[PDB]
Amino acid sequence: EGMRRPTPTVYVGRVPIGGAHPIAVQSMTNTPTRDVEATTAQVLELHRAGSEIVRLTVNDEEAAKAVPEIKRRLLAEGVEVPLVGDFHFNGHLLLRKYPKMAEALDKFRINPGTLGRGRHKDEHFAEMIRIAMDLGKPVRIGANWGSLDPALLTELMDRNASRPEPKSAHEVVLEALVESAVRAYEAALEMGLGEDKLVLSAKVSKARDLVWVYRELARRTQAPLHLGLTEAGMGVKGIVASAAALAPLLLEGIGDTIRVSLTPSPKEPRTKEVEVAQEILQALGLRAFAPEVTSCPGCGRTTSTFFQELAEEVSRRLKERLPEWRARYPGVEELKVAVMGCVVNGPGESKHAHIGISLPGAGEEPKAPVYADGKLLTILKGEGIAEEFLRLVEDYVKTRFAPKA
Amino acid sequence: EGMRRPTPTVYVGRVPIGGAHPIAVQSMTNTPTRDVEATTAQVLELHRAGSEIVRLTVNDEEAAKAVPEIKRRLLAEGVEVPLVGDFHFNGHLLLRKYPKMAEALDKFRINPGTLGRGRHKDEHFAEMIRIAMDLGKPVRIGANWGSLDPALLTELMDRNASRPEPKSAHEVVLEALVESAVRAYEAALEMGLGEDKLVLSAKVSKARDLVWVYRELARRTQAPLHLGLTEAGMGVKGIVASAAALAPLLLEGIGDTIRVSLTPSPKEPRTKEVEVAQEILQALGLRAFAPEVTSCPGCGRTTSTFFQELAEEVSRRLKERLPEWRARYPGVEELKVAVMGCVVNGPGESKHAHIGISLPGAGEEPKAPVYADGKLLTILKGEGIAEEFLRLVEDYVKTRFAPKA
Ligand SMILES: C[C@@]1(CO)OP(=O)(O)OP(=O)(O)OC[C@H]1O
Ligand SMILES: C[C@@]1(CO)OP(=O)(O)OP(=O)(O)OC[C@H]1O
Ligand code: SF4
Ligand code: SF4
Ligand SMILES: [Cl-]
Ligand SMILES: [Cl-]
Ligand SMILES: [Cl-]
Ligand SMILES: [Cl-]
Ligand SMILES: [K+]
Ligand SMILES: [K+]
Repeated sequence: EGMRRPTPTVYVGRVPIGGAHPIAVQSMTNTPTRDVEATTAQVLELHRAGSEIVRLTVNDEEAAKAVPEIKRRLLAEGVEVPLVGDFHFNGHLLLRKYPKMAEALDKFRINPGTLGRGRHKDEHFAEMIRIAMDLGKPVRIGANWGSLDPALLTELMDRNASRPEPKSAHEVVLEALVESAVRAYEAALEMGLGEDKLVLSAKVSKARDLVWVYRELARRTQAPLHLGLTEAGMGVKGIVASAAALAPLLLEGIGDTIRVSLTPSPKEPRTKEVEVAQEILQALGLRAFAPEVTSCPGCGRTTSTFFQELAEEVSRRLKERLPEWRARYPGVEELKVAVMGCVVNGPGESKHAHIGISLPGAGEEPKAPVYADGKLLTILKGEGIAEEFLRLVEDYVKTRFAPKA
Repeated sequence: EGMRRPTPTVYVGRVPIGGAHPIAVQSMTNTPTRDVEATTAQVLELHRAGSEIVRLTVNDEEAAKAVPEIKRRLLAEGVEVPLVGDFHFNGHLLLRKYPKMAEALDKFRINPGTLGRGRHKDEHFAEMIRIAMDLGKPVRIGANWGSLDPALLTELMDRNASRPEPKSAHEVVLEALVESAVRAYEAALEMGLGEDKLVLSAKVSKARDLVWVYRELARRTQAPLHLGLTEAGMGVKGIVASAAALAPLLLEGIGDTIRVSLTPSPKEPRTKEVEVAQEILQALGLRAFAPEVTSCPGCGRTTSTFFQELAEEVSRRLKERLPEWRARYPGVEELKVAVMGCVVNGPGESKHAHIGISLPGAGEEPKAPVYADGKLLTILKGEGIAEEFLRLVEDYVKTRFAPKA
């Protein structure tokens, strides 16, 4: 905001993807697809966490047979989340053999590096595109440098070698990835697949490379782009790498749906990737999913236990109130609340939030000004400052986000 | 890498900051500075975690008296980490009254919005600059939009109003922040402070604004820049916002030292901010601090418990081996290890790492190829695949990062 790269709109089920539409969050299950109970449950969990589209692997016949049942069960729950089928090597076979699965999916993902080789590859690709066209389904053509077509790389390495100034092998691999996606995009369009039925991706695992790749894809094609840093890994590394890779592109207006490719720790839920995706988009002002807290790090000017506990309590309370607030108070997802440690940046940061509190740091009288809408609202003192503040936030929301219209 | 914005070199103690030098990680204590034992311990903890420079608040007389003792104790431990003193409102008084503190610090931080007002402000600023010059200390002039000089904003709001096409109030606040830093920079230089003694910052709490601000600062000044998203907040939000704000600038070559402004949860250590800072710089290929793991998210094609546990074990083992490895094997900090869930992207991603393993996913024979230096090394099978792989990684490191020269 802004400006978005303009693109045609591609509907993935009821969710529109493209330049005129909010950037969508999506995620992918990790249960065996043949396990209908486990996969249905996880799709629900991911959707409830904020995944607007959910992808599942459709890797073998047993998975393919399961898809119509999963979709049936989701619909029985009144949940219309679009499902993307992830196909590799035998997608043409499964789509051919299981038309009920083909119809149940809301989008097909093809990888131009896992279609086979030679004219087998061309025919496999054409069959899947033909099936999509016949059913009116959209397709993501998704290249990944982990599965890059070796024949194409060879072609480009030779082209490069003849150049007056040849590029490194690494630059050529990135070129080939882009070329793999662009050639398949152009082929699909030439076969009759609509511009309203084509999404592209070309993922790599390092941020700097990803920025290069998606700038090229954005320039060379008109399609909405599925953006993600592939194989981002574990823990803080996976979170940081993902945000670092996506933000430069998103700030330039590139990307129409995102997925965060975290490796879960055994103890953490699959939904973490959805939480990260939401935070990336909200950090950049591109979506508003829920209220957020701006808080200083705290330093020697404030008492650490009190301040850290206050900031945590405020974050926890906003999370708890949200289901009620969403129902009563349109627009509350945009709420910004500040919790600040001392007079140095307290009042100023608080006056930039919708409502904020500045605690007394060292050398200050034990009172805590509260600011709302850019000016002083009141001053709190004594015990229970946390609870008094949260009541003020509650009152603030009731008034600022009152419905009607 | 690249290209860095060129800047003169500013030494903060023994650490050089500037375009010719690696981007430094720093952090700030949150213990009361007057508490010598607590603050000395935390500086050590932050330095041991990777903080190359450490800042502490010097907020009152009791803090000021403590600084020489903290520095003495650090030196007794053989630890030469540079200390930055953070001054607000009374910095001129503390530096005047406690020359031993002024000498003990390796850098002074001034905030042009916490100097006072009117010609008092000018004189306070001049006194601190004069003290730095006399002691040969460098200075960070650090503006923060949480403490923006109201007189300057008023000046610019009037300038804006007279324009043919006035900007929003928000754009003007950002303009004023930049102007506050630039005017103080130019004043300091005019007083005789060397270009080798001046670092600048101008922090705001939203990523998109920060990118704007630092692009302006980079254009209008020649100083090395201390880059950070101020008041980033808690949890995943704080991590993501910080990475999203910094990466666009770092990829453009802007920024010579960084600090990540996380609010700690009560149960998490202050060192988390250092871990995040390291991951941002390493994600962008600007520093190498330690080996890292590239791993897929896992999906229905692989068994989740086995794969997630393997990837975790590998990450844990690299962390455990690092102290030994650093001593024996120069350059090992650059090691990239892949752990992949199935044949779709396993081999290709693994061939982009120094060494990687591709597990058997569904429909594959129960064996696991290992790749090193871009080609197949061997194939593992049976129980104990994790341990066999880690021995191969150990052997790989011994050979690829052998010393000598
Ligand atoms: C499932 C895979 C298969 O190509 O999907 P992509 O969209 O290429 O990338 P990502 O979302 O990182 O998931 C892992 C990949 O293996
Ligand atoms: C300590 C403060 C004081 O201005 O320092 P800055 O460098 O402005 O910003 P940050 O590093 O986010 O720390 C919090 C600020 O209050
Ligand atoms: S606002 Fe005050 S307490 Fe918070 S980090 Fe800044 S100086 Fe320290
Ligand atoms: S590499 Fe295989 S197991 Fe890992 S996410 Fe990709 S398809 Fe799934
Ligand atoms: Cl997805
Ligand atoms: Cl999981
Ligand atoms: Cl710092
Ligand atoms: Cl802490
Ligand atoms: K898990
Ligand atoms: K803590």
